[PDB]
Amino acid sequence: SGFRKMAFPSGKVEGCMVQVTCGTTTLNGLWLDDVVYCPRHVICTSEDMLNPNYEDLLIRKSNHNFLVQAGNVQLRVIGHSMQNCVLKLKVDTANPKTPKYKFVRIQPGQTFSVLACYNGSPSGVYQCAMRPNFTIKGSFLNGSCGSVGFNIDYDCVSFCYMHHMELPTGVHAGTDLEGNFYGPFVDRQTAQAAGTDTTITVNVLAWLYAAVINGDRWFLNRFTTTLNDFNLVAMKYNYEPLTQDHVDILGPLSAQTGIAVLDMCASLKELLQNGMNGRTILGSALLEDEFTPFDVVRQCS
Amino acid sequence: SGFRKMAFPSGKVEGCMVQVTCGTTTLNGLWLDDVVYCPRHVICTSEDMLNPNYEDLLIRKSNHNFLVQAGNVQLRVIGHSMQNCVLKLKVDTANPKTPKYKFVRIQPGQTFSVLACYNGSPSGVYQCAMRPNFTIKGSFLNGSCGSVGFNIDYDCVSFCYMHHMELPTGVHAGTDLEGNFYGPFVDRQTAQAAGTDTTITVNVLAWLYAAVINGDRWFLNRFTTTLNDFNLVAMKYNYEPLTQDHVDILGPLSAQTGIAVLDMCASLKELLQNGMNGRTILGSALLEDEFTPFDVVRQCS
Ligand SMILES: [Au+]
Ligand SMILES: [Au+]
Ligand SMILES: [Au+]
Ligand SMILES: [Au+]
Repeated sequence: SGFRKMAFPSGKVEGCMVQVTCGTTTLNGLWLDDVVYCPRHVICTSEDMLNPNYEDLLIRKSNHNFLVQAGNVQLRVIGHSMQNCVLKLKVDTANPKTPKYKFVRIQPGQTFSVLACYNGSPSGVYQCAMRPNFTIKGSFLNGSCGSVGFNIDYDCVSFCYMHHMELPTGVHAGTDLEGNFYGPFVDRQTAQAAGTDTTITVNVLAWLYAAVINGDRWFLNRFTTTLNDFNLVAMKYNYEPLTQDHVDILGPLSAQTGIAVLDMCASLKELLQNGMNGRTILGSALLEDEFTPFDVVRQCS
Repeated sequence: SGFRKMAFPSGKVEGCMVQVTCGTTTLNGLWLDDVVYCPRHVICTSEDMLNPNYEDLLIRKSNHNFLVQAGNVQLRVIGHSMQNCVLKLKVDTANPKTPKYKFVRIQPGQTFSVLACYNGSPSGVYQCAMRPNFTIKGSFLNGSCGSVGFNIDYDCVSFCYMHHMELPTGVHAGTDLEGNFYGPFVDRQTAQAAGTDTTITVNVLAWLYAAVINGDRWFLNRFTTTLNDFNLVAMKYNYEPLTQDHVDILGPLSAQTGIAVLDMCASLKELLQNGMNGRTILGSALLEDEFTPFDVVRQCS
């Protein structure tokens, strides 16, 4: 038993982490097959980030202006293009540690594991979720740009995130592996702000379902509610409207615990309305919303 | 910026995770050089765990009774011995993915990263700390025995934990890599109980120091205190007595933030005496004690 914030094993991705330098800037790259992926703001200076015309800056860059390093082996670049907000550096030698992988754009509320990197070397790994306002609450210091977020489906590595920005509000923003930012963020140093961060309601319910299987049951009450009436309370506390799809995904958890998803929403309703009285659930004194319904069945099975 | 519960990259240890089967029981092993390490309760049945005479059970086991598997390559065992509560299975072929490593017995309060494993395959990775009562609060389902806890010092892998037991109270107990249990626990299914779990006071202070560098400062007050007077309050709330050594280890954090460690203990004193008023610190609604003073400088640098 036991329940803990878990991240996928990062070994498959450590073999793809290289260091990319362009002029004076250094960041991390992702080395799959004979291409290296990295944020396109590597071709920028600190003054450039004020307002960078990225195409004009790329006019000045040649193939030898990109120093890709994989430890003590230097990669030779033989082609470079700009796909949205990433740079596709084509190299002459394919990565021998390339795993089975796809490029996936995850949905809001979904989770992924992040491998924090600096100068192409892995530093740590932690679990992260895409907030409804398309930001993430991570750990990213200077030089962490190019670090990736991924999911591991048995053999496949579903890359979904690449770090680009830290907003002046403390949170982080980034793109998928095709270069498209998550949310209305640009790779430019300006005054950007994410929306009102809401809570992934379907994720809170799955976390409460994990608490029942572990022994934490004090929050179980004797009430029920309706999907509409629970959405009125959810909307009041800045929670995501719970849909019928969310109800179905919680099906296996509802069947295994014997607690209907509407009874669980009634217990969550009272937690939102009465707080926690100073108690904890699964070692947390607040409601955790960074475990998907699949994350709970992954650890409980 | 940002602060998150981080674990070391697990790739170096995934290359050492094999599957060990003895008769009907299956668990995980650790493959370094030409030896495989695993819990000695692999030679036990479910009835045996009631009260197992381990030496007598090992009399009946031969070298071929140990099936070590590393994916689709079977390892040939040519020697087996019992070191305390682990089994040293000597194999004829050395692990090519062996990293630089030592066997370390960590102190109470220290942290390490755990790679959860089942049938020799890695499942996830999470950060864990050795509680003062020598238990850990982890995620361990059936078949997770043999999973390891480790620290990565640049190149070296400091293995420190191997999982053995889940106590009837929900927590987990295990041994170092030399076979000695952490705490007064035996590898037998009986009524074992850890002591009164206290809080790693030096770790809470380092976490509060990390909060200052990130923007969370509301808990900063205008008080100071003495080491003795703070220990009276700490002892009341089941906290670890803070020593002068703890004060020195917090030195770099105290100097970088400009806040003396006794002023920080005064702020922590009021949090223990006034609670949190419903606020949070670094996204947590309670006091986190599973970040060492070195874990904070590791992420902030
Ligand atoms: Au960066
Ligand atoms: Au695939
Ligand atoms: Au086990
Ligand atoms: Au070493």
